[PDB]
Amino acid sequence: NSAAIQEMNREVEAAAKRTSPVFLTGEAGSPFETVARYFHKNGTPWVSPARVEYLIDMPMELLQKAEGGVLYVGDIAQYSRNIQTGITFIIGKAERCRVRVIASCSYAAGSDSCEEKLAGLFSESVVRIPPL
Amino acid sequence: GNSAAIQEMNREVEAAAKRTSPVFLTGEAGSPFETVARYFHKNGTPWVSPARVEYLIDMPMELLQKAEGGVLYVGDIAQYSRNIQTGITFIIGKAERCRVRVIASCSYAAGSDSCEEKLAGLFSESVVRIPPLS
Repeated sequence: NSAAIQEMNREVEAAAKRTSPVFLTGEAGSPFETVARYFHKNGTPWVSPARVEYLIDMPMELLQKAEGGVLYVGDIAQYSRNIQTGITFIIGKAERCRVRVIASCSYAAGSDSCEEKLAGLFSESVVRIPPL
Repeated sequence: GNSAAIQEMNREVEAAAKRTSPVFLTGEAGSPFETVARYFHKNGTPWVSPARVEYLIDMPMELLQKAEGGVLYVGDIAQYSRNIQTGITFIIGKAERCRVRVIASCSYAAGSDSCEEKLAGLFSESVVRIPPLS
């Protein structure tokens, strides 16, 4: 309903149009799962690992379970660099397996560097050239 | 050369040097985009740049072939049409398997004044920000 919710809903419409990962960001305690679910289509898989270690131990099993659906990897704010690297492996295979990868990243209220974690999962690099 | 804003810029360059995915350079009109893009060039590998912008939609495989093991520098996208931008996306999606690294720039009017819509269109994910509730 809000004006902030309006803009957000614009970001989810732009996202709806693609097959690449969606990254949800917001304050600790945000409704991450309900927004992630806006990308779920009825009668397709919605897979979320029962345990975090599954992201590195059984990435292929999760991609298979999730075929034509979504692999929701959860909130990365407290994931180790290892799991983060696991997610990158899953990201680079998901298209082929026809899985859409969704991740969240929560941060402390008061906008407290999810950005370092997200930049590592993003599939490109940005370098900003200052004025001379 | 030297300053504190550069120092950071060079942080962004080093983090980028560590990867095979695209690199996107952003900065004001008249930035040395090409000299910075060239920091990712390794000696003896191809440095390929389309002589014509339309080559990006007309002959994407030819450019990827020329650039194998090197870089395809696609140029400054600030005034590229939606079509060309979609051409770059097609090229981005094949570059890895062809062992080509894609580099793009986007320039904006001085000041620091929607490069962001072009770039986010060539970015290989989407970000949705959930505002505070309660």
